[PDB]
Amino acid sequence: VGACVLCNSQTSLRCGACIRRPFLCCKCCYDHVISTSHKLVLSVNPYVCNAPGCDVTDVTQLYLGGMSYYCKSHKPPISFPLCANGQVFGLYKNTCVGSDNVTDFNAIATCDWTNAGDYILANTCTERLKLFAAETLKATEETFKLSYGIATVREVLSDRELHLSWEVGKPRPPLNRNYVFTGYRVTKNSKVQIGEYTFEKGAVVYRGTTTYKLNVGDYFVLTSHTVMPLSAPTLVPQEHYVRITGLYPTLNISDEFSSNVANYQKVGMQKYSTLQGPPGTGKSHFAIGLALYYPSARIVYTACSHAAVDALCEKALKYLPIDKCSRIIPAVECFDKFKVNSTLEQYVFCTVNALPETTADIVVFDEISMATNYDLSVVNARLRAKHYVYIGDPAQLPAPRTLLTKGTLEPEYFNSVCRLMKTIGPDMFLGTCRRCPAEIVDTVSALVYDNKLKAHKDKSAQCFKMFYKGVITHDVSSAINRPQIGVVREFLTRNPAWRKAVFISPYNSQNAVASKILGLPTQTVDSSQGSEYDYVIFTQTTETAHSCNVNRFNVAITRAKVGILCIMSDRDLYDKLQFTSLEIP
Ligand SMILES: CC(=O)N1CCC[C@](O)(C(=O)O)C1
Ligand SMILES: [Zn+2]
Ligand SMILES: [Zn+2]
Ligand SMILES: [Zn+2]
Repeated sequence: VGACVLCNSQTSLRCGACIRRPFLCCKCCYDHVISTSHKLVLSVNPYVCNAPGCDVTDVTQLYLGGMSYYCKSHKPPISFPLCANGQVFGLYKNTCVGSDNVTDFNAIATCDWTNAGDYILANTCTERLKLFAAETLKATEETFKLSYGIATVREVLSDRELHLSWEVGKPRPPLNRNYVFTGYRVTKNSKVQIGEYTFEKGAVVYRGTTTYKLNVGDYFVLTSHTVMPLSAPTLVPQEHYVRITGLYPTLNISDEFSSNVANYQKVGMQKYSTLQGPPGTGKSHFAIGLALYYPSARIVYTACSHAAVDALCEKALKYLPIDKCSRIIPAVECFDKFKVNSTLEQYVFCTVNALPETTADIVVFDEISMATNYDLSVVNARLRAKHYVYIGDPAQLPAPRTLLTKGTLEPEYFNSVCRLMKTIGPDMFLGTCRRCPAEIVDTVSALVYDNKLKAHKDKSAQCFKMFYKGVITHDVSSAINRPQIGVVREFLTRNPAWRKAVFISPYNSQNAVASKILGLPTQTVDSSQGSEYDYVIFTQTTETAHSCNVNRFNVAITRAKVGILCIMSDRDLYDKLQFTSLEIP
């Protein structure tokens, strides 16, 4: 028994073809089964024919005869059909309201999540369907990981290098950081974990969580977890107040945080607030400063990634009493300078998926572009707070969508929070970039921030752009542009100071080739998000939707503190770069 995800109507029916098995009311369960291929219906029991060796599960072909269920062929003389009168049969038959359209729930229940349209709907549908879609997608995501073949260590060529043998008649996952494996040792009568791992083409390179002397017969699977059901909404109901509520501002504040005093008062004057923090505008400075402005306030700092939480811990270590901070870790190497797993500490730093059930004066949820509606609901379900602050930049990168192939996902569709920030705008905006030379601020201000991002620094005069298509080669799941690496190699012979540069590209294989030929440290745009370097060399590599995604480009070129060389493929973004042009040698 439970609640009808379309009506709320109390019901004893869940669709058994739906991977989540959502409770549906007589009217909603019926309208669902007759308009789609879903025909298995679950109650206190499953509406299946209880006859001996009969394979009827379709609820439109089944009858209640006695207190058992039968098809047409096996039914007793006295029966009624399970599924007639525009309704399906269970408990609470007389309480049931229905819907004028069931169209959105059917599409959510039946899509394979390969089309952008599927994510657009999951983000514009009613709130209760946002949860259903968030669960349904995540389960589809964790199941798709099972479809991948096991990889087995056939030979240990060296340290940090292997020869893999792959399961037959199953696809092989891409070998990039977005696919984290889990090793396993071959025991008497089972298997035991041996750290998480990643792989990249050579034989294969492997960068594992822990070090070992792993040997033949050891194997690797992408560990998938149980997806729990969602109760709480993605955003609580908004409330605007006329005074600061439940929070007592400080009388003395330092000139370090004085620029955020207006913004921190806004935080106290509404239930939830969005802060768009572009690159190097001071998001974590803002987050920690909130603690100093409201000194007695209990604050849970949360983000999706360990990295994101740890960076909040680093900043907190510089400004807040260590004895008042705690890092929550579930029983990967993260921050270890606070007492571990102390829920009742004033300042609690913890990933979304590890949150305890607790209350707080303020909740800060950082790197919000990376959040899914699933994460949004979980936080609302674990944390009951006087105030909620969402910090991020919908102009930066989202959580990768492993199933998406048709269409681009626009930032207004990354999650409920990014949708608000792109439709009504963000409550607060950090308008001054401290990190990047002016040529780079001017470029991304126009490109994705509506000319509202201002440069601290001056022109560096060390921002260059070269238009060079070169030659694109493809391997199993990535792109390589060797002539673009060549152009960079020639550039470093004539400009050897740039040998301190980080190499960035949109492709892990480009990076692996660039690492051999150049010896620069390498990052995917996607791994570079939240890091800064004095000097950045960027090869676009292709003109795909992937290498031209304006959020990706935004992150690529805002990594640079001093200078950047951009070797471009796309005539569009090249022409948008407010950088010095260089001829091809
Ligand atoms: C769609 C696409 O081409 N991608 C996103 C996933 C990683 C990637 O395959 C790579 O790093 O090679 C690039
Ligand atoms: Zn269904
Ligand atoms: Zn219903
Ligand atoms: Zn039967």
